[PDB]
Amino acid sequence: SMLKYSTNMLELAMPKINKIVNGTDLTPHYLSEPNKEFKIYRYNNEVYAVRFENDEPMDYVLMWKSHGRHPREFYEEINLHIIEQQFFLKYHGIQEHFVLGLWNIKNEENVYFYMPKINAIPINKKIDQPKIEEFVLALKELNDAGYWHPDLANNPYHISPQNLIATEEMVKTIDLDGGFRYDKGRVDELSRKSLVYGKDQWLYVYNFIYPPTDEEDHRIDWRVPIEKWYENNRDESLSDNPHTLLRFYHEGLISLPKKLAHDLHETILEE
Repeated sequence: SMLKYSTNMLELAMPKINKIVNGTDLTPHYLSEPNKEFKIYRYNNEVYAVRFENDEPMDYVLMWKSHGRHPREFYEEINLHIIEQQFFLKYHGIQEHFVLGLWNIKNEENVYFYMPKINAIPINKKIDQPKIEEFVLALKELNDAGYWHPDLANNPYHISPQNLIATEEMVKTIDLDGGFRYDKGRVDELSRKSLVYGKDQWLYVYNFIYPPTDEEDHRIDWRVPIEKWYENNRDESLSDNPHTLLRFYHEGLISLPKKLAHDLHETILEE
């Protein structure tokens, strides 16, 4: 009985990676036959990417919970980028804040991007503020790396509140059609602008939620001072100019997450 209880706990302590790779193999839906670095499995209604090296499973990441003429290889290269994004986020400790899908390439005549679904509720400013701050800082970490959400805050004048949700543990963002955006090297003005907006995306989300107010308690149109500064500092983001970010903050023109203001000040203190 203590015996039987020790036998149950032992079965449960089996390393999870071994259980995952004996699940349903979904790899042909997302990667082609001769690829040998990743396999994709569904284990107990959850879909995982597993990294391999010489037939041995090395690492795994949980991607989601289950319920225009390009070649298939074009989309498979994107999927390999997304899978590497998942592991990159895991070892930055922020992967759980993002619900990312993949291009389904099973049928060459019906290639489609699966946007994973979730059981979750909309966020609420008063109740969820600690989780909101935690998510916004995770998004800034992603933005700092040069990646951004394609439909959350395209610029200071755009917001998609429906793509933020809360579970009972945390706030996540969803519905990234085609995955993260990033710099592809184009030099037209719109791409130059989008790069700046992508670096500062987290700031737009935060000030949408917690907009600053003036001496009369009216909402400040924080978008105007920011857009004016972008105009006079082309190809420059506030996130890459922390001293300017903090000056806007202390003038009351933008809000910042408490921990970010703390950390930026402590860094400047020690330099």
